[PDB]
Amino acid sequence: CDAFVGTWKLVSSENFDDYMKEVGVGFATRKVAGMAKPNMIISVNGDVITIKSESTFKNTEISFILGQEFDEVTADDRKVKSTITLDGGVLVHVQKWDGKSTTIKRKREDDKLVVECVMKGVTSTRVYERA
Repeated sequence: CDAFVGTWKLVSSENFDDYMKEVGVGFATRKVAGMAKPNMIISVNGDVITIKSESTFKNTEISFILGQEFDEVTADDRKVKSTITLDGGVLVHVQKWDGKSTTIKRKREDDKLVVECVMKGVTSTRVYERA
């Protein structure tokens, strides 16, 4: 996961409002969350990977071991069960709650970190560059 390690800044966001709609995020949270230009800080210490997001909307931090389910309270306040695995270089993060599931994929592409958020038929692409 060393290629992911670093401080990253959001530079573009496509279809994020529609992704959040599909997830079930309410109007006011969608509007405020949609404006944010977060920094994502990724670090590794042994088997533990930490992903921190710092933004004007709200700060989050998750630490996890690959393949091992954990509790996550998301920025939009869902209480989800999360599992993150590595699939041929891509971090695959599945969140489950209320009989629903969404998948967030994080991958390195050129000098960018590309985040693909999928909820049923709706995909949002968020691109980060090194801070």
